[PDB]
Amino acid sequence: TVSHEVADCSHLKLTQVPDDLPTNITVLNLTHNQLRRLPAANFTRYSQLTSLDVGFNTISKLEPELCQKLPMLKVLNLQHNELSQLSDKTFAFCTNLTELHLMSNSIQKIKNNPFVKQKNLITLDLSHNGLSSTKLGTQVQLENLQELLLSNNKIQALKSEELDIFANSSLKK
RNA sequence: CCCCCCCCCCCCCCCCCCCCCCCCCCCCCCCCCCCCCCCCCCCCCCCCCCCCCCCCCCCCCCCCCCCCCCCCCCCCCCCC
Ligand SMILES: *[C@@H]1O[C@H](CO)[C@@H](O[C@@H]2O[C@H](CO)[C@@H](O)[C@H](O)[C@H]2NC(C)=O)[C@H](O)[C@H]1NC(C)=O
Ligand SMILES: *[C@@H]1O[C@H](CO)[C@@H](O)[C@H](O)[C@H]1NC(C)=O
Repeated sequence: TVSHEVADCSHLKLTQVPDDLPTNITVLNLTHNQLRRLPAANFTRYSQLTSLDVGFNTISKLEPELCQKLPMLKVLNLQHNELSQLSDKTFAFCTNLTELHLMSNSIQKIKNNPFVKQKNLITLDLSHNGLSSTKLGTQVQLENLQELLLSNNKIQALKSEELDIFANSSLKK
């Protein structure tokens, strides 16, 4: 796992997050591994991560406290996992996120408000899920959102109310 | 009891590209052989023509000699 300013762990057969890395590491790439979970305790040492690419692993669920240990996290990639369920507290503490990638997670539906808390989010990706609607919330949030990816889902119609949460959003894509 | 999503490794097949290796064809150059045409040099051959030399033949010319025939002239002697 060679790392001078960015840490990469691609195809390293890793099952748990390594605990021997420089403290000032800002980028942690853990793609194509066997990470079952991402406990917050394993990320206590890393308090300066900006981008955490954990996609192409076997994560089934996360914990909100993980975002507590990463106050400066900007890019969070959860591509190709099985996080089929989300909660309103899942992304509450991740208030400085810019990119949130959730492609190919077999998510079936969005319940109440998983993205209300974050306000600086720029792009939200939800492609290759089982979503049958564009409903992502109830109130108006995602003020600064510019890109919304909803490709390869089960959406069959577009309704005005389902998009009402983007009243103050200038969707560039 | 039953699905789906990731990881490594092993493959199979179809394309692309790069390697050596070889084949066939072609090009460039050189060499060799053969054929055709042409030039140059030297030694000759045959024929024709011109000239020259030697020898010979025939004819003719000039001169000379010999013989024959013919003519003229001189001496001398007889006959009637
Ligand atoms: C973390 O590393 C992975 C693997 O290198 C990156 O994912 C993809 O890697 C493949 C193979 O090198 C590339 O062909 C893709 O282009 C990469 N994806 C993208 C979106 O470029 C992954 O991007 C890395 N993550 C970060 C945050 O750098
Ligand atoms: C955000 O949306 C609300 C409700 O529509 C509106 O009152 C408010 O003016 C919007 N904000 C901006 C900056 O336009």
